[PDB]
Amino acid sequence: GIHLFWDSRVPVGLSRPVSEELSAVLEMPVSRIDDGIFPLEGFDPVRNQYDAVKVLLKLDMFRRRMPQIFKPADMDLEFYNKFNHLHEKILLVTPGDLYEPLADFVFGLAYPKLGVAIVSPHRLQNEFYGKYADDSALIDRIVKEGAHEIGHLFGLGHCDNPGCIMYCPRNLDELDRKRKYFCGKCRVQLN
Ligand SMILES: [Fe+3]
Ligand SMILES: [Zn+2]
Repeated sequence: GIHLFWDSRVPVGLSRPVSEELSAVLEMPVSRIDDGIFPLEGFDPVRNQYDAVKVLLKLDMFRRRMPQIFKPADMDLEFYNKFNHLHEKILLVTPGDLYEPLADFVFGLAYPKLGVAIVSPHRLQNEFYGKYADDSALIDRIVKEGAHEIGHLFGLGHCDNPGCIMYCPRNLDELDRKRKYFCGKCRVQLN
């Protein structure tokens, strides 16, 4: 299953549309959790950013500890304990600004081996750039970078086609040029 864990500090009114467009572009059912925060880990005071690798490990631990949330009713509890990362993929939508060791920042990150991914609207929001709110733009961006990260969870790498969801954006302008679209090469792999 695919679970959108929407940190409620991100405007929860955007939750449902993001969930529905993620589901359409992935062509897969996506369940929405948007009634709670996910306190982040691995904060770096000099950077003023959070280590996304640590958050992702914490996310796996949370899933394993929370059968009552993520385990399908028809799934044995012991099977879930061993295999939750194969079956219940999670995308965390967090307000925190993210980095990884090799990068000044990231819009998101995936840990394919543990079936967990993360996207941060912190640099996707118009407001980060001193521009007025634009809910549709923010939905567009989260969907595109969210489907990207989730694609990784299914084994896809970065794509060369700049309009494809799997393309890796260097900046916000490149991200906005991506379309809600998996190219031919990527759809075959994703299937
Ligand atoms: Fe592609
Ligand atoms: Zn990527």
